[PDB]
Amino acid sequence: AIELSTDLINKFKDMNSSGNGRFIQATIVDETINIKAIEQGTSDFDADLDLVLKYLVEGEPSYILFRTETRDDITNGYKWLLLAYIPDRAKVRMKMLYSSTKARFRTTLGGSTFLYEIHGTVFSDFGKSGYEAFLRHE
Amino acid sequence: AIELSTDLINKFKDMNSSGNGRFIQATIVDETINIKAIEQGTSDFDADLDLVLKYLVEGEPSYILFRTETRDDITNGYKWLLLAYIPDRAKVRMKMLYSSTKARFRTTLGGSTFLYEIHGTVFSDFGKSGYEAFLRHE
Repeated sequence: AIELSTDLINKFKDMNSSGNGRFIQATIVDETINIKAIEQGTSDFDADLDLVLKYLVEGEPSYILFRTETRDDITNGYKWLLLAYIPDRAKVRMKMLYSSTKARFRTTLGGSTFLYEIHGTVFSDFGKSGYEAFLRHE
Repeated sequence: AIELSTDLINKFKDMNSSGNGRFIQATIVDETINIKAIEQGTSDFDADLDLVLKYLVEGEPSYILFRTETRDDITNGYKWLLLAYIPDRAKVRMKMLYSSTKARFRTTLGGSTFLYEIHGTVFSDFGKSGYEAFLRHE
């Protein structure tokens, strides 16, 4: 199966333990999930949700590991959101690979890590508006 | 929670109401944010941004509450910058403490206080050149 890259695990654990950034965008490259981009963000979780919209590329699946304001006692870090942008027009092989590989985050980083896993197919499924819409139906 | 010291609150409110002084450097000691240093500065906001580089200590996290010349109608005072110097070589515990505590300033001093929150990890993220770099990235 596709595994998280060592670099992605290291950067995640660093951001989780240090609280010193907001999100990591990752894509499947070669045999691994690799860092695509890192957003420092701010102390404002709500404002930072909208920064995701600047990193998504229409029609290209990507993951965003988005740090919440809730601490995780188990890891002495934070709870996260797993945002999976898997647009419907992506080829079936790529949609199946991104959909099936979602589970690798909790298995690799720990079951306490993710408060929510949010599957979206359009940019408007994300940002602050998209998050509030997800919460209304979770 | 981590709370601002009474001395820090009072000095901030005095500088906000009088315009007497340019910035306060603050550090977290016990569970309190304390004054580390005060810079009187000048009438030149732009030039005074470089004075921050004289107070940062390489590898030691600190905050700078930096008074702008922009009016805050809400407080009959000024808009401020929250500069957070959180270098990567700081202990994970200290990076987490300084990262997680950023929001305490707006919560305590008032939501209208800060024009911008600027996170940096190296001296070149600050000064006049670092502020211009922040503004250019918007």
